[PDB]
Amino acid sequence: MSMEIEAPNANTQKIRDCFNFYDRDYDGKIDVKQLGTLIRSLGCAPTEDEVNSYIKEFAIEGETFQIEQFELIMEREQSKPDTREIKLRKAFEVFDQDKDGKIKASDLAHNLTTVGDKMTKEEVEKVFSILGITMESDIDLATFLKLVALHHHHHH
Ligand SMILES: [Ca+2]
Ligand SMILES: [Ca+2]
Repeated sequence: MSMEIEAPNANTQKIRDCFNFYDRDYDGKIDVKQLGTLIRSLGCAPTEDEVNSYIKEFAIEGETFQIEQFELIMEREQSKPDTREIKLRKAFEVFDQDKDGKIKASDLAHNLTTVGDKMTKEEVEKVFSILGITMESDIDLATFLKLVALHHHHHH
């Protein structure tokens, strides 16, 4: 019984796809093995530990019933991009929603303000040292690497 809830469709649909994929049997029930069948077919995660981690965190589990479907419903979320991928991206995402782990020079210092690091001529100065890219160059995974790896500061 819905109650005026738009919500995303791209993900909501994905779950149904993978769900009916293995549930095609039409048994009406779901086991702990079926939930992994999907990820095992496409190879989403490396080991069941991943899916089991999030799922287990949900609450509890058993042998087989039907509620197992939650695995997919949450999978679409747990699988989504988050701080888990990058630390810096986390601070940016807080302000710049468009943040996708990489942005130009404009958005770079734009979302940076969120991280509370104050990326000045210094930050960029070194960026061209390790990353080997000028200030007029968008940042990427490699960028966060040379940064997180650098490990510097001067505020305390
Ligand atoms: Ca089934
Ligand atoms: Ca962006």
